[PDB]
Amino acid sequence: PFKEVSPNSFLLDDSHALSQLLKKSYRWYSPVFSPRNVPRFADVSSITESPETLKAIRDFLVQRYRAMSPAPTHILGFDARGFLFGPMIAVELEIPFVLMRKADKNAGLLIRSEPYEKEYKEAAPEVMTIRYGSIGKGSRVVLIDDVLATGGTALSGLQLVEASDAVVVEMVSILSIPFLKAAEKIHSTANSRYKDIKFISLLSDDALTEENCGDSKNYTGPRVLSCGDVLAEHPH
Amino acid sequence: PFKEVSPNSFLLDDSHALSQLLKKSYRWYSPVFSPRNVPRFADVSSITESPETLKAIRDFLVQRYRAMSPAPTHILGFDARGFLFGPMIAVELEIPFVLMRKADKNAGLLIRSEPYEKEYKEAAPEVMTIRYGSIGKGSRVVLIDDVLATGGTALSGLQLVEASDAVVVEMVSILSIPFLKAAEKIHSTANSRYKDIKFISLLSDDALTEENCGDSKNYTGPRVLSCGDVLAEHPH
Ligand SMILES: Nc1ncnc2c1ncn2[C@@H]1O[C@H](COP(=O)(O)O)[C@@H](O)[C@H]1O
Ligand SMILES: Nc1ncnc2c1ncn2[C@@H]1O[C@H](COP(=O)(O)O)[C@@H](O)[C@H]1O
Ligand SMILES: [Mg+2]
Ligand SMILES: [Mg+2]
Repeated sequence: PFKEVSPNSFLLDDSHALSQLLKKSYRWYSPVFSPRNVPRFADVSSITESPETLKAIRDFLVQRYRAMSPAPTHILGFDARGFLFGPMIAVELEIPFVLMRKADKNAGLLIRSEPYEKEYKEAAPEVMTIRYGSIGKGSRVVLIDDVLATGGTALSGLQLVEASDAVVVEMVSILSIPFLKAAEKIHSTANSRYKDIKFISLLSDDALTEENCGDSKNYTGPRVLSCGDVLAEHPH
Repeated sequence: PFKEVSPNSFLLDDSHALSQLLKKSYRWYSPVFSPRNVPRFADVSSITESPETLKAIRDFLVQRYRAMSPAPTHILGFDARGFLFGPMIAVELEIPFVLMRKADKNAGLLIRSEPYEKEYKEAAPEVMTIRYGSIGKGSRVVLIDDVLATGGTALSGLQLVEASDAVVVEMVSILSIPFLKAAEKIHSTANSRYKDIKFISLLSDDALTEENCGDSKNYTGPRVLSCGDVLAEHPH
C-alpha cells in the first residue's frame, strides 16, 4: 500500500511486487549518455520495453481506480511520456484519456496554463494546454506522467483541471525525485491552495542505485550513430 | 478484413465495426482551429477520448497479432501519437514497446535515421532515433503511429529497423491520407528496396466528411484562452 512520506504525498511500500519490479527494470543515464543535463536521467524505455513491468503498472493502477469511489471520470496524461501509461489504464476503466500538450501540438479551442517565473538558473517553464471542454464541470481527473521532478508540469495539470471547473483525484507518477520537493512546493505555494492535492508515486529515485546505471562502461565513441554506420557493423 | 487498395497497402473494409466507429468518432480541424497548416487536421484526442473507439482499436490489433505467425516480437511507436496506441497492444501481447524519438528526447546510445532532401516548399524532414540494441537481430517489429501522411516518419522507422538487422512486420496507422501517396512513394524509392513493406490502415481520410469537422461554427474569438480567462466564465 501507499505510505505517507510527507503531507498528501504517498509512496508505494517497497515490499510490493510492483515496487520491486520497477527497481529491477529501471535504468538511468548520466549526461554523456542522455539528452538532458541532470545527474541521472530515468529512461522510460527501460519500463516500456519490460512487458512484465508494463503490465504490473497497468494492473495495479486499473485495480486502484476500479476500487475507487467516487470513481475517476478522466485520465489526463502529460506529453509525451504520460501518453505511454494513461491509455492502457483508460481503455480498461472505459473513461476518456485527455492530452496535455503545448498549443502548437493540440487541436481545437484550447485553454493554456499560467506557469510561475523561473527561479534563476534559467530552465524556462512550459505553457501547456488541453482542449476547451475536453474535461467538464464535475469531472474527477487523474493526472499522469512518468517522472515527477520539479512539479512544473503537474502544476500546469492542476491549473487546467481547476480552470475547467473539475477536481483532481491525484497526480500519479511512475518515479518521483523527492529531493526536488515538488509535492511540498505545490502544497504551500499561493497560500496552500493546492494543499489538498494528493500525490502518489510508485518508486522513489532514492531506490535507484549504480546497479540501475545504463551507461556504457569504458566507452569513448559518440552518443549517436547514423543508420549507415550501424549497417556497416554487420553483414548485409 | 483488409483490402488491397494498392500494392502492399491495405485498408480495413468500411463495413467493419471498427471502421464505422472511427468514422463516427473522428474529428478534424481547419487551420484557425488547429496547430498545423493542412486543410484538415485529424485530432487524435477525438479517438483517445472515446472509450468505445479506443478499446475497439486495442481489441482488433491485439487479435490480429495474436493470430499472426510468426508473431511480432516488438512494437515501435512514433513520438508522440504512436505512444498512445502501442503500449496497450504491447502490454497484451507481452512484448516490448520501443520509442522512436528525436535524439534530444531519447536516452542511451542511439541510432539516427537518414531522411531524404525536402522536395521544395520547405517542410524540413525529422531525424529520428531509437536506442542502439533496443531491437535486436531477428526481431519482427510492428511500426505504429496515428496518421500516415507523407510517410517521412514511417521511412525513419523502416531505416532504423533495417539498420538494427531486424524486419518490419508492417506499418500500421489509425488514419491514412492516400492522396499524399506514402505507400506508393516508399514502395518505389531507391529501386523498390521497400517494396515488400506492408502498410495497413484502419480508416482513409476520404471517409471523413464535414460531419467530422470539429471547428466551432460562427466563432470569432482567439484559438487559445488562458486559465484565468476561462475561470472568469463561471462562479468560483
Ligand atoms: N531525472 C529525470 N529523468 C527523466 N525525466 C526527467 C527527469 N527530471 C525531469 N524529467 C522529466 O521532465 C518532465 C518535467 O519535470 P517537472 O520538473 O516535474 O516538470 C517530467 O515529466 C519528466 O518526464
Ligand atoms: N492531416 C493530419 N492530421 C493530423 N496529423 C497529421 C496530419 N498530417 C500529418 N500529420 C502527422 O504528422 C506526422 C508526420 O506525417 P508524415 O508526413 O507521414 O511523416 C504523422 O504521424 C501525423 O501525426
Ligand atoms: Mg512532462
Ligand atoms: Mg509521427
